[PDB]
Amino acid sequence: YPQKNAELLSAQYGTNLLLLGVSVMLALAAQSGPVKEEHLLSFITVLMLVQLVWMLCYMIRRERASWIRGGLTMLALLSLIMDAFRIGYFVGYHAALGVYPIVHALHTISQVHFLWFHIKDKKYETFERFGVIHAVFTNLLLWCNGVMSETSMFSTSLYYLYPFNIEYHIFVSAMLFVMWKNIGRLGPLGGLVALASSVSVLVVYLIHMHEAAVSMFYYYGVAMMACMCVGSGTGLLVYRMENRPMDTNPARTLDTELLLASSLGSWLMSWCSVVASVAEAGQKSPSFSWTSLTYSLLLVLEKCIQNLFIVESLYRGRKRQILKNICMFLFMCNISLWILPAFGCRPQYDNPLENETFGTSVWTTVLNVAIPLNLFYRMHSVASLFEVFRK
Amino acid sequence: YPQKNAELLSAQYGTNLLLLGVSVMLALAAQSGPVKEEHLLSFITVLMLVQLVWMLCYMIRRERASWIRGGLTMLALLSLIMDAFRIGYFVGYHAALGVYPIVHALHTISQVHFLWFHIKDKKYETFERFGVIHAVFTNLLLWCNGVMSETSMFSTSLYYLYPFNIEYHIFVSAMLFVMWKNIGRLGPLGGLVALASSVSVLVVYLIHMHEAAVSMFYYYGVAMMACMCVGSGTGLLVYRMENRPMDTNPARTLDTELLLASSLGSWLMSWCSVVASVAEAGQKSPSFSWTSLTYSLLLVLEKCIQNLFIVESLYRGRKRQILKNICMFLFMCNISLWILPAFGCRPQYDNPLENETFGTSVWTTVLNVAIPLNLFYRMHSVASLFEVFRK
Ligand SMILES: CC(C)CCC[C@@H](C)[C@H]1CC[C@H]2[C@@H]3CC=C4C[C@@H](OC(=O)CCC(=O)O)CC[C@]4(C)[C@H]3CC[C@]12C
Ligand SMILES: CC(C)CCC[C@@H](C)[C@H]1CC[C@H]2[C@@H]3CC=C4C[C@@H](OC(=O)CCC(=O)O)CC[C@]4(C)[C@H]3CC[C@]12C
Ligand SMILES: CC(C)CCC[C@@H](C)[C@H]1CC[C@H]2[C@@H]3CC=C4C[C@@H](OC(=O)CCC(=O)O)CC[C@]4(C)[C@H]3CC[C@]12C
Ligand SMILES: CC(C)CCC[C@@H](C)[C@H]1CC[C@H]2[C@@H]3CC=C4C[C@@H](OC(=O)CCC(=O)O)CC[C@]4(C)[C@H]3CC[C@]12C
Ligand SMILES: CC(C)CCC[C@@H](C)[C@H]1CC[C@H]2[C@@H]3CC=C4C[C@@H](O)CC[C@]4(C)[C@H]3CC[C@]12C
Ligand SMILES: CC(C)CCC[C@@H](C)[C@H]1CC[C@H]2[C@@H]3CC=C4C[C@@H](O)CC[C@]4(C)[C@H]3CC[C@]12C
Ligand SMILES: CC(C)CCC[C@@H](C)[C@H]1CC[C@H]2[C@@H]3CC=C4C[C@@H](O)CC[C@]4(C)[C@H]3CC[C@]12C
Ligand SMILES: CC(C)CCC[C@@H](C)[C@H]1CC[C@H]2[C@@H]3CC=C4C[C@@H](O)CC[C@]4(C)[C@H]3CC[C@]12C
Ligand SMILES: CC(C)CCC[C@@H](C)[C@H]1CC[C@H]2[C@@H]3CC=C4C[C@@H](O)CC[C@]4(C)[C@H]3CC[C@]12C
Ligand SMILES: CC(C)CCC[C@@H](C)[C@H]1CC[C@H]2[C@@H]3CC=C4C[C@@H](O)CC[C@]4(C)[C@H]3CC[C@]12C
Ligand SMILES: C=C(C)COc1ccccc1NC(=O)c1[nH]cnc1C
Ligand SMILES: C=C(C)COc1ccccc1NC(=O)c1[nH]cnc1C
Ligand SMILES: C=C(C)COc1ccccc1NC(=O)c1[nH]cnc1C
Ligand SMILES: C=C(C)COc1ccccc1NC(=O)c1[nH]cnc1C
Repeated sequence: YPQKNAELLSAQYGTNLLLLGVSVMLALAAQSGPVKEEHLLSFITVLMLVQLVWMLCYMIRRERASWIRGGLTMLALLSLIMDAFRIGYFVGYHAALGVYPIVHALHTISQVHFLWFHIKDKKYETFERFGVIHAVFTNLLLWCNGVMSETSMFSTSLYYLYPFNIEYHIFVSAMLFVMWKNIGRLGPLGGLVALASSVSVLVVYLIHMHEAAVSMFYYYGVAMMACMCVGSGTGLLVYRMENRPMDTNPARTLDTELLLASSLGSWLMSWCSVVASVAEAGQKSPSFSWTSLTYSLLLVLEKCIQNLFIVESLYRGRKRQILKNICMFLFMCNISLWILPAFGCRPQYDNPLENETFGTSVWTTVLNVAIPLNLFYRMHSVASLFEVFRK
Repeated sequence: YPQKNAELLSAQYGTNLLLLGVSVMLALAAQSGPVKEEHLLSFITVLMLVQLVWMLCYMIRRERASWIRGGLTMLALLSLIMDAFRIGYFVGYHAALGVYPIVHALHTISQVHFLWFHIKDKKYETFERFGVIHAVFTNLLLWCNGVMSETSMFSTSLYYLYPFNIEYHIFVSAMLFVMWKNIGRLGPLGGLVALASSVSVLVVYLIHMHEAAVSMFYYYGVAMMACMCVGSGTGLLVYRMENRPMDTNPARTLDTELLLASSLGSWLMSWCSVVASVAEAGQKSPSFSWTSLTYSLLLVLEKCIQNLFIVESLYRGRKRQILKNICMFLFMCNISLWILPAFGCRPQYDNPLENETFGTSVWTTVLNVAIPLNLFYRMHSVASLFEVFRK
């Protein structure tokens, strides 16, 4: 069977799968069509079952860097803890919402065991193509279901565990698509101050009275992003002074594309905040404050300059010390900016300004898309910054 | 200035431009936010003005195949006729809706004159990068505005001219993105029967009483897509019999990717129709008919087999006659299937089944995304089929 024929048919089957899923979600979004949620959950359950059957055959036939695998395993284990909580709820409160968690837990176990023990190889190329493309778009549809459906201890625990589930499904979908295309072919002192201020702000918030806490969160974010922009810009300036060939790797290219694709969520969130801020300021209202406009423009500019710095640092006496201290300072700053959203410091959802401009559903869906991508971006940047720091 | 630095900053600026536009459209979609339509029209007017300023500088500094250019010129001239109609309306019925049509007409004139007389070149690479990426995302935002806002003779003419405007903006955006990435680097008898039946069905419909006309449209489409699937499949079978190396071009790759990206609209439309059909059939209702389910599954399968055939025909005595007659038959069938939507035979919008399942706004937006892409697909396939027919 010709290779191109399969590279094309696999892609068409996968795209049709995604568009059928999107069609069912559109029928659901209406809320007056016959299509109800349990039909979507059943569709995705069938799409997870087929993938389990495929991976089972694959493991039957197969018998006859670490940063991305450890990240996938830890996000899959958080997703599994969430599923265990959902199975416990179902058992206590007893149809499709009981059978979904169990096929989801089996799907995550099989998918971790597959990603870990996968071997690149040759006779079975159509099988691998159609199965990886099924896995990619089943994980995308699961990401979409999570983003659309999240709009005693069973309510307090999901709040903390949903971002990692959504981030797990988009991440594994990205890695599986990357695997499809290739078938058949002083700085420490500042860093510590950053970590301490982060953990403090988080404890303060989660103990909380509350408006002062969110104000403290925004002031922290603004100061942190300003000093980060300064660090990355000084790194770029030291690069521009020391004119070097700036030439030469698939891994480096994947890293660049992931680093720039993980920022779409935060950029959308920042531009929604800026649009709401200027719209409300047009009314000549007392509500307009410059700590949300500044914090959003600094979000945009900080992740732009950081992306530029990391990419220029990967494709490339006092300059060596200056780059070491800049890389360590940004390492610790990105850790400090990852700990806040991860540990429940997500105060954006209750913002009354973007809830009144965009509506509660649109704002919470934008945040559900953005905050998981933000966590991924921050920790991918931490990995890239350590890799730069070692060179 | 390093090249990568610019390839990256251009992409980040363009992505931020797109996300700011999407944020303004989200603020508009709510319908209760301060953001009203004239603010979007003004944003896009600024984004067209900046592009005109860029192209003016570019033409100042520059002094010191044909299928895709003729297609762009003819779709730009239809868009210009639409803009002339809008300027005439404004003049008769007299703020932002008057200044938008005129900057849009200037933008289309400048953009045609730019695409025609563009030269690949070297000192000014950052300028070209930032300007082509501005053009790509300004054309995308114009596509989005058209798709979202279309949801005496000034009402009858836009109905016929809007699909070509939307198709023009997505097409020119695609070509400009393709231009960005490369900076600094018997069958005739059946075919005639097809053409005659098309023109007949169209005249019948536009003269119309009406339910029989839409039924005739669906029966025509079903028979035509069945015989097309048979033709493409027989071509693929003749290929599979004659085992050939099936090896070896940038143009061929662009053609394949455009041919498969133009089908997303039709596939989404077909899967929405299938989801609505099975949802209504679940109620055990008398409305369920198999001429909409069949016509949708045939849409999906026909464009899959056609894509496969064209791609296998580009990357590659009675077999030669059989392939000539198959290519000519599909040439004329795709012309017959392009003439119906182009000349006003668009009966999908008034479908009560997908209007009740998905809602009128979601269905009309899905059709506004799909029917322009469908026209592009059909005529791109006609071009590819003639190119195959000559070899
Ligand atoms: C591989 C690439 C495309 C990245 C993955 C992203 C997609 C999976 C996204 C892109 C656009 C998304 C769609 C865009 C908007 C909608 C409409 C939304 O419903 C409404 O807006 C309801 C409208 C109403 O209020 O009536 C439901 C989700 C859906 C289908 C989204 C589902 C997920 C999609 C396909
Ligand atoms: C994952 C990477 C590769 C791409 C991310 C691109 C995002 C900018 C896209 C993808 C999904 C999109 C969302 C898909 C669906 C929705 C829900 C939609 O609102 C509803 O569905 C509510 C309807 C109602 O309340 O009646 C508003 C737009 C939004 C947030 C979309 C905004 C644009 C998003 C976030
Ligand atoms: C370069 C690639 C991404 C192709 C180009 C496609 C994008 C320009 C599309 C993909 C998803 C689209 C968005 C997905 C859904 C929405 C939500 C829609 O508003 C609602 O659904 C309102 C929700 C409600 O009812 O409350 C307005 C358009 C918007 C922002 C879309 C704008 C155009 C987007 C960004
Ligand atoms: C152009 C190529 C490269 C990609 C095409 C992908 C499409 C499948 C995406 C892009 C734009 C998306 C649309 C963007 C916005 C909308 C409008 C949205 O409905 C509303 O905004 C209505 C809100 C209301 O009525 O309150 C429903 C989903 C839909 C049609 C989205 C469905 C998925 C679409 C067609
Ligand atoms: C080892 C790696 C993967 C980290 C694991 C973190 C685990 C231990 C975390 C993640 C989410 C957490 C839960 C989130 C919230 C609640 C609800 C509260 O009323 C009791 C504690 C409980 C139930 C937490 C227990 C600890 C928990 C399960
Ligand atoms: C609604 C969302 C999806 C809008 C954004 C879609 C498009 C414009 C985005 C999505 C991801 C983006 C890519 C992500 C990363 C890279 C690698 C970088 O070295 C050059 C730019 C490039 C190649 C980007 C180009 C623009 C891009 C393709
Ligand atoms: C691997 C990483 C990402 C795991 C992160 C797990 C985080 C979210 C977990 C670890 C310990 C957890 C806390 C443990 C106990 C409590 C006390 C309880 O009364 C409220 C929830 C709260 C405050 C939990 C919140 C979530 C928490 C901070
Ligand atoms: C030369 C190429 C680009 C094709 C051009 C086609 C032109 C001539 C077509 C496209 C749309 C057409 C218009 C669409 C509908 C109407 C409204 C009707 O009440 C009078 C005729 C009028 C005003 C048409 C005149 C002819 C028209 C302008
Ligand atoms: C809502 C819409 C955008 C969903 C679809 C998005 C993704 C999955 C689609 C959009 C366009 C698609 C590409 C279009 C064309 C080609 C060239 C072909 O030789 C291999 C598949 C490939 C490379 C497709 C892969 C899947 C793809 C990237
Ligand atoms: C280059 C190609 C795509 C141009 C296509 C232009 C098409 C849409 C134009 C050409 C001539 C036009 C027709 C000319 C005259 C009339 C009679 C009028 O009472 C109703 C509109 C109607 C029936 C027009 C409909 C649109 C039309 C068919
Ligand atoms: C030991 C570890 C790296 C795990 O730390 C985590 C804990 C929870 C969630 C995610 C991650 N890690 C990541 O996401 C990561 N690391 C590098 N690249 C990515 C994408
Ligand atoms: C991190 C993300 C937002 C994931 O985005 C995706 C979503 C669905 C499918 C694929 C991808 N990512 C990619 O394909 C990619 N990223 C880098 N290099 C490639 C080839
Ligand atoms: C002489 C012509 C080709 C023009 O015919 C048209 C008329 C109206 C609208 C579009 C087109 N042509 C196309 O769209 C085309 N041709 C090849 N590739 C594409 C994308
Ligand atoms: C025909 C379309 C649906 C256009 O889709 C787009 C929309 C916005 C920007 C770019 C593209 N198309 C591409 O980038 C493309 N198509 C083929 N090869 C490339 C490199």
